[PDB]
Amino acid sequence: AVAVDLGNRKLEISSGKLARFADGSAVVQSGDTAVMVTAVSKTKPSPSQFMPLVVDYRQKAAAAGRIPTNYLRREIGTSDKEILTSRIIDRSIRPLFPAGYFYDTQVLCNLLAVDGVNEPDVLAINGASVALSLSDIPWNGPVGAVRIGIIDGEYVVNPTRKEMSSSTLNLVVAGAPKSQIVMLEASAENILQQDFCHAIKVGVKYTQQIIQGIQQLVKETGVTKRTPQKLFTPSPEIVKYTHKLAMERLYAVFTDYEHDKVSRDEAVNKIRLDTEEQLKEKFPEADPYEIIESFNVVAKEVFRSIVLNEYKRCDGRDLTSLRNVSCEVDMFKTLHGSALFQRGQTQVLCTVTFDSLESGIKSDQVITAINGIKDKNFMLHYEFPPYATNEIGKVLNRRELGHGALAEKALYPVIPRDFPFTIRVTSEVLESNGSSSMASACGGSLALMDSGVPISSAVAGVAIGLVTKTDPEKGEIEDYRLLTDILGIEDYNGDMDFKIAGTNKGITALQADIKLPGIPIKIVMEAIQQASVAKKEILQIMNKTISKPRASRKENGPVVETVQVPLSKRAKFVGPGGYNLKKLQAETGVTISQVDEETFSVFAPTPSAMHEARDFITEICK
Amino acid sequence: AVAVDLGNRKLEISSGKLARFADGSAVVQSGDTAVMVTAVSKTKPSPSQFMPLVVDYRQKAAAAGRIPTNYLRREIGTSDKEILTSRIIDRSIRPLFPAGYFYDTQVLCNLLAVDGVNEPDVLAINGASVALSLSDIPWNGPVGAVRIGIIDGEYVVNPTRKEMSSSTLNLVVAGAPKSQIVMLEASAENILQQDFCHAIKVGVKYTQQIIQGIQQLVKETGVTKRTPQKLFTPSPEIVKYTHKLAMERLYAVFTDYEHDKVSRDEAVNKIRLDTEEQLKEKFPEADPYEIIESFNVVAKEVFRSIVLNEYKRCDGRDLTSLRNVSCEVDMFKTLHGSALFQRGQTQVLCTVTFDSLESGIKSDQVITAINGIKDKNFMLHYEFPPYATNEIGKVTGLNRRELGHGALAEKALYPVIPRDFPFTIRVTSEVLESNGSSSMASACGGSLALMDSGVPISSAVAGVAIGLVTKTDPEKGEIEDYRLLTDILGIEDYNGDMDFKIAGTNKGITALQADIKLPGIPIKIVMEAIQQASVAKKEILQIMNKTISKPRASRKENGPVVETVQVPLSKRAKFVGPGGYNLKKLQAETGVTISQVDEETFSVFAPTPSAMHEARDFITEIC
Amino acid sequence: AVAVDLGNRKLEISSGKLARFADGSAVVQSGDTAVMVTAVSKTKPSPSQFMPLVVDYRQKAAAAGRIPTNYLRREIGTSDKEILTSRIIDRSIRPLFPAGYFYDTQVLCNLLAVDGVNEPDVLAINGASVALSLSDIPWNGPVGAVRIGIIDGEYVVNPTRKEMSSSTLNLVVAGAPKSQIVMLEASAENILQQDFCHAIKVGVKYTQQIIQGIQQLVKETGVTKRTPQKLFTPSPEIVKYTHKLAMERLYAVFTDYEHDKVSRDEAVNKIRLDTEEQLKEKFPEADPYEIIESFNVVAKEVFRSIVLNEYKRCDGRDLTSLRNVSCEVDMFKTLHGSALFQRGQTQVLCTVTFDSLESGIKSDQVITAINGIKDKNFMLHYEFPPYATNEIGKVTGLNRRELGHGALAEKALYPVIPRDFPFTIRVTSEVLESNGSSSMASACGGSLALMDSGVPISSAVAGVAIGLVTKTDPEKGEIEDYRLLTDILGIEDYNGDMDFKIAGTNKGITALQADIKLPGIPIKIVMEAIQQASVAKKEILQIMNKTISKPRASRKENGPVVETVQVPLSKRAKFVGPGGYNLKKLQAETGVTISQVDEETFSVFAPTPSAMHEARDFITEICK
Repeated sequence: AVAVDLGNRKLEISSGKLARFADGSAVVQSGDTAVMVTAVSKTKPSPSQFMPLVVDYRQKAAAAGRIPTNYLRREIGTSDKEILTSRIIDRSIRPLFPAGYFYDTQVLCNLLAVDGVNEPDVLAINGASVALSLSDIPWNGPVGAVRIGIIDGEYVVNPTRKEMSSSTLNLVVAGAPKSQIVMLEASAENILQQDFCHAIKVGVKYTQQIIQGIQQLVKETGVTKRTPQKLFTPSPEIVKYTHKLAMERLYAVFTDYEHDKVSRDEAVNKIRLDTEEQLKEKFPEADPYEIIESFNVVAKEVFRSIVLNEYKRCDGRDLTSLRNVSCEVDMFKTLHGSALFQRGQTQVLCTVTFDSLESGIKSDQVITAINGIKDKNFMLHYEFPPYATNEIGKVLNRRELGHGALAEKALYPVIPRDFPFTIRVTSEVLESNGSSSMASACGGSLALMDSGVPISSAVAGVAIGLVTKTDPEKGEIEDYRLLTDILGIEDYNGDMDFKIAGTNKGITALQADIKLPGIPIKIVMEAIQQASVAKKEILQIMNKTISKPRASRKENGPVVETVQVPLSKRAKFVGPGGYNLKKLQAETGVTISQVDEETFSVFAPTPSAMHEARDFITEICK
Repeated sequence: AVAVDLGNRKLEISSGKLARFADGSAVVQSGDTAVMVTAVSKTKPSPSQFMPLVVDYRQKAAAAGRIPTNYLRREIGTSDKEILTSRIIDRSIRPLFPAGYFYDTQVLCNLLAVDGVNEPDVLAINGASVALSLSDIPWNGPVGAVRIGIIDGEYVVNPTRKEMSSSTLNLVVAGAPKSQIVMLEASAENILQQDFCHAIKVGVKYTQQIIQGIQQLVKETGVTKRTPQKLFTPSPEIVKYTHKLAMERLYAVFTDYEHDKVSRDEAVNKIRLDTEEQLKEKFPEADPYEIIESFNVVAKEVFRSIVLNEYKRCDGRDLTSLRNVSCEVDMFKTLHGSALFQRGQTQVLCTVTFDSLESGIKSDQVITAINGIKDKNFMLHYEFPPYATNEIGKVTGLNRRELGHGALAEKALYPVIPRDFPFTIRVTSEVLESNGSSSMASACGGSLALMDSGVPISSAVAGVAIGLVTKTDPEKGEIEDYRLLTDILGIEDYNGDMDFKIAGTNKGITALQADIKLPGIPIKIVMEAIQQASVAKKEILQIMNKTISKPRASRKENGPVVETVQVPLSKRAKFVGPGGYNLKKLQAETGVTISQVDEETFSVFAPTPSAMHEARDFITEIC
Repeated sequence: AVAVDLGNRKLEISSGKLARFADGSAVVQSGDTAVMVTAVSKTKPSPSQFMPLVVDYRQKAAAAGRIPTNYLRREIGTSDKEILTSRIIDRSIRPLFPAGYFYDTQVLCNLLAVDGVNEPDVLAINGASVALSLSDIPWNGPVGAVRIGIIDGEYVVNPTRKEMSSSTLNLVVAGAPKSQIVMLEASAENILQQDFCHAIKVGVKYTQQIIQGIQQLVKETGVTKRTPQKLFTPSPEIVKYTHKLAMERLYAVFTDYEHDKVSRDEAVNKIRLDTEEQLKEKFPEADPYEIIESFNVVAKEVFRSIVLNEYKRCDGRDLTSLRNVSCEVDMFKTLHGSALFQRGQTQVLCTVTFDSLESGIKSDQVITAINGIKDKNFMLHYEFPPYATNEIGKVTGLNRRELGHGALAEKALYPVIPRDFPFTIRVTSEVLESNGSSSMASACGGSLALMDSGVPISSAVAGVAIGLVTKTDPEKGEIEDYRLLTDILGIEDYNGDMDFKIAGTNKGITALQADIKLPGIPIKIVMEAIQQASVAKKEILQIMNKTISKPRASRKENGPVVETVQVPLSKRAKFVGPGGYNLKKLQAETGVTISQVDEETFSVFAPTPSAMHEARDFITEICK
């Protein structure tokens, strides 16, 4: 039992009492909120040729504490808050696993109690670190996680629910030993870059105190890490031979600036086919997967050496240049708003649909409390069809759900208040070669302006890559390069996917997907600054297509007006138990609600829809 | 780009702007409705050893694009309209794929915009043809698809949404080059055969103009086709050896008229097992699947040669002869209506249940509008349990075949359903055993159970399936001669060329679903199939009328009742309860349904008079 | 069409008309309720090296046939009643399958008609018996299933729905020939042990009449059984060789009394790894699984021979001794009630949370509320997370075992739940560690949490699992001698013959579920299993009573509050909003549940006093 003090909060960490059969277990308590996290890792190697790691964060109360149970009454599935928290925990712990740890691993978070004051999502990240630290699963140093908010200009560590609602910043920082950063996830109300950068430095300082406390608990209880059967990494002898065979051919492919996505991959695949054939001959007894991974290591090394040595990217761009950006609005007449955003070979179609206010709340209390009503009546739906990458796939996706929330909070600060309709932005990825999620914010802002929503300002996002050269002995970063508007290959062979969105005068969202086991804080600051100048250029291009919201909504847009029905005719109009109202609203598409005993409010998505419902009302009234 | 004129309708086809990463892509626009269709096919052969093609039609908003539904995809799943459209698109494009194309193919439909006037489902079929034509996926000639309706006695191509509501016919025709019909799917309000035949002729002519427009776009684009890694067809020399080995054994089995479904299947399996081993020794290098498929080619060829040369089926009857038909009603006392229909070795148990009119609502706006409210408060649920074929399979969820077969039988029985019936009519058809057209048997059995239940339907409805066996030379590819078979068995559909299901009353046609496996068939074959099915439908209706010819004068005594109760407004607070909790509690415990009509009156629906009996007790026991 | 007379009830069994393609099919009718059951078994051995038997029970309607269920999504298989009924049928027929019958088998039940008077679930078990009897699927003897209830002190066979609503006992007995018992499932209203045991005796007598009727139809029809192409029992010569190689090593492991669950398994697995790499060399031609099952046969025999000959268990306990029991209460301040029950290495955390009476139990769609309501506003949820066994599992997806265990523990605690409680009582049982009867630990832990919440229950409920190890000659098949084990471990259940989970108060029996793995056990063994469990239950209740003996005088101060607030009729339009939008919004941002009582007042349920603080300032703000 080790206590950690963070300014004015307490973090009680304990182990050895509950769930003693799991490989690792821990209980993290702040105030009256307790979360127990367990870690289980199979001893046998996994058949899958990667690191199978799943994180499941389960809650029992929907609206924190207030709803008693969602699991007892509704087994229908996992909300988006549970999925998002699982992704944040997964991002914080995955980089610290050793390379080649091909073993099935599950991290489960069980919310023992919640007081409705201290949020359990932050304690769940720390619980995963403590459970993995005390376990025998091979894992690197402990990770501390805090949430930084800004209330009345002051930075608050782990703000309560009451303060979180009044905060202009919602930033979560996961830090490694030596003040490294392994996870960043923020949503801000268009705050300045200077305020945003200060909060990151404050957060990393607080996570070091948690790491010191966890290391103390690891010292008290004897922790002996297991020895895995074998770590699945290609042998240096095989990797060296692959470098001799295919360095020149791979170098020529990556120095050929005429390649597109499909031709670059085909050229690399042709080298892979030839090299793997002679690799098996040289090593007849080698693992078949070891041949595949050895080529991927050599190809990644060759790709990264060009950026570091020559400052030239595989498509001929320099470190700061953007890809070609094309914008378009008013694609189809019947849509309330539309926009087609193109960035290199990434195409995104964004649509804006207006709906009734009542569409937010559905199906009694528990269902509408599992997924709470959005603060402003505005949600974003993200789709990643299989053909976006020329693929076959079945049509709950974790990546697509997470990207939708990332783009939704990027556009959230500029959405106006008290809009007379629900705003539903649908972002569809038609072609994928880069940051389609960031293109959803740019295209979503264009479609919002085209639909007539009076947003405060345009929102643009970009992804910043990173290529580093780490010393094999010290482990420190000798030198690094930051890339603007990375491709798919640069993200695949890079060290991070630093997606950040915002307006021209502020920052609205950030999601750093760091693949390295921690990066220095100054690299994060330079990534924010590099993306600041890249965002200005993108907003310059988008403003040429459209610079301000349209004066009025489209003529074929939704209408809302009241209809008066007498007391005598209400029985016939509503029908037996509201059957007539439910029948009319189901075929003509309108939504009718009673505001009082006399007047009803009718919402029709199109003027034609209201025309049908208007004659239907009058014929009953006569 | 390329525009095609269809009467007063204008069609636009374009490509090269959206989804450029897919193997094929196209945008088909009619009016303000735009649909984008993509085709993706893998280059590595799939281990499934068949055609893994899957079509997923998707709509972003229900109720003619008025109520968005894309966001609740997680909590809703796929609607029935989307599944039915996917089956129609699959039927139109599957027969044109080359034989042995065992590569994972998926076709996606993305409704870019819908204006609530032009239906996007027909444009989706056309988009699938253009996307495949422009792609490098090996696919035969383009397919045009139109919808034909009959409004005020005139034939309309691609009618608007408000035009099909007043239409007596809803027919979708997919055509291949040279006026060959690929897919047929219709649902008419008991229209004459001559009117039905004329609409098909008009539709095929309209699809030819679409094909001509698509071919122009293909030539302009400059499409080149990939060379597949391998086409998994058996070697001609392997089939020649297999034919010599099992020609006589298979001939004797198919000429034995004492066989049933099970005994015939195990008889050909005995020859297959013996031939399998001998083929392996002769051709050790041959693939394990190549040996299996070669026997299937020989068995299919021997099976068809008997029909073509001798005009006799495997079970001994002639081309126009039906199998034994037996009917029975009122087997169980407590069922509102019931019927047991037997045709050959196919047995279907049909049950009729009367529910409240409020059961058609799903209590929430979006989900209710996703599938809509039934037109006559009539629905049909079709169940195909695994024991119908002596098989083991999961029963969770609803597969696409069950959904499609339920809508087909529902469309067959829809025109005769009366209007303003005081209850929701639910028909459940369970295939107890399957050897033939169970979906058509659900139409016949459903009609019998509807009359037994006491619903005053206009006329009895019967449905039959028509097979087809054609001889085609590989040199050219046109049909030389053909045989049309009445009431085909499972082996005759499996080894046949089409599954021509059609139902109707004695003086009209109500539903049709042609499932053609050939790459198009002449229109004259379709006309003959409709005529041959009308004769068989008359024979089946003759047998059914002996069991029951008119609906019962009234519903069964144990049937549902509707009553109106009076509660004073002061009493309403404690009778209804806090938030209606008392009413909801009485609903689940007893089974009755109470709906407020006005301030004092409450309408009560009880499935049984006994269930009603314990409902007035609750009303009076208060105070 | 053989008819069987069971007192005043008539049972009609027919075959040969419907579903003739299936391997076996039968129709069982009682009154106006008819149930058709089919059985299909594949003739090709399954790749999975066990018996893949699945039973699916489907009802076309809910609320005893009043509400049609099909026409809806969520198929038909998944439902509270349907999953439990499938579990009852599965346990009635599973023990009678031959050993080594690794063939895919499915049993399906279709409710042809339901009259709302006779229960189709009992007919479904008999239908599964007839369908398997008439099929060519190798099955060992028909079984008969009856339901026994006590209505006015008299015992009623197959009670109607009206009689079950007034019955103090809900017992289902499945009997094999020669008066054996295959399945027991009871839900008693805290009845006396002598009355409970008499009902079992009466039930077994009635099942013998059904077996007599089924056997008449089998001979009349002329059933002939198939010959499976292979039975996967290990060869006698390999099993005897594994015995000579691992008997001494396994004997030392099971006589080592300092082993725990994990250490014992690793010690056994060490012997398995060393023995298997010697059996393969001795029999290079042996099937790979035949080696695996040969070691399992030897290990199971050695484990059972110790308790038979020495009366000593693997952990040093005697036959009637319990494991260590530890209990804690109110470990977390914010929970309405909590308890941490520990039994040996089995650890269960139980939580009690109150709910709004109305919105809690009533679902959104009144049609979708097929399991409409619990008689008392009380239900239990059982969770078996994968880390309870140090495993990785599907955290989602339907779990039949989890559903069955939740209803079993809920049945145990139901008779002591008070009536007309202001809130919906929801008990959560989470198995943090599992080494035995976590289901019965949920009964004891749930009892402690209920008293800690202030719920005035009548008495404390304790449960226990009784195992059994028998000696049976292979020449004939009778039981010579046997041992009954109190509070069995996981290994004792795995290598045992029966998992006799029974719960009750200190003066009665509330629930029972006998998981008999043998092809029937004598009525005598069941009698002493109940008596032995009575002694163990009293010992457990004394340990729990030390932690807490009576319910708290009041609920926790941070518990739910229900009180009304007056809303003027002139302000009703603005407060409720357009079509109840404002009430839905307020009830979603906060946990407060608002229900309109009359035209001027609204009843407000608040989960916490702070929740009503937020709600009160929200409504008063509207008043301006």
